[PDB]
Amino acid sequence: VNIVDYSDCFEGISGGAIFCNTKNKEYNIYNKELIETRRSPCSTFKIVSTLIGLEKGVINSKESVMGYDGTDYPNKNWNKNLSLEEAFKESCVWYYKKLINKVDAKSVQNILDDLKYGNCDISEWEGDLKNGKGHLNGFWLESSLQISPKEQVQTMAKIFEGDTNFKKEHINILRDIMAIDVNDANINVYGKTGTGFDEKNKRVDAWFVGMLEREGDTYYFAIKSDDSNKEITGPKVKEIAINIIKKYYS
Repeated sequence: VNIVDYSDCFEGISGGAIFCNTKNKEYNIYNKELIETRRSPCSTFKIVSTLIGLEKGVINSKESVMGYDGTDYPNKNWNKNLSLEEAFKESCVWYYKKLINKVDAKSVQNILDDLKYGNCDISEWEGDLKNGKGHLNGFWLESSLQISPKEQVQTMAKIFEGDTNFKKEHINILRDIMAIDVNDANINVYGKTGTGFDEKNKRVDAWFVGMLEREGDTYYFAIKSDDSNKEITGPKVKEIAINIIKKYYS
């Protein structure tokens, strides 16, 4: 466990990072207090909800659709019968809400328990209704479910090292749709952004969680900001993540 200083890559934004290589057991932690603090996963939960949907047969491949019903949304790309791959990359809330509402709560509880997914608290199934957004809400979006960046990395490692009961076929679908282009062919990077605002504490929950493959070595990582500046989003934290990978993990 090495405490490290990635602050140069954060360009003044408050946050932390954790990278874990489970082969040579090298934990690199920037801002240990924050890395151990549970927060809403926001859309990083789509990593797990995709696997839940595949395991339960709600979806079956990266092409699978969820029966778009014509509802009007301000994001162009939500207004179509999008595939799993596109809904994951667009972070399309209606697709994933419809997916998860086909699954019984006990099945989800037991999967989260098996994964040790933070507090595993799905008690507020419908989510943070006081924000007025109605059905565009759920337990994973600034609501009851909370997970620390360290626990995110431990969950990622368990899934992608093959240490869960999820089918290998389903793990590979997730790897496919998580792959990101970083303009460096010598590393493979996979991940998912998440964006929320913690109204109680007036801080963002801005996430990028995933893994890095570089010549035999694999690092599982979680980058997280808790800045008070509302402009700090998941996509901004992903930029920070990519700069850390290029500086320190090349």
